[PDB]
Amino acid sequence: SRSELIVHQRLF
Repeated sequence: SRSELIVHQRLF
């Protein structure tokens, strides 16, 4: 869940 945000937040 919201794993797409943490993904972008971790990358960016």
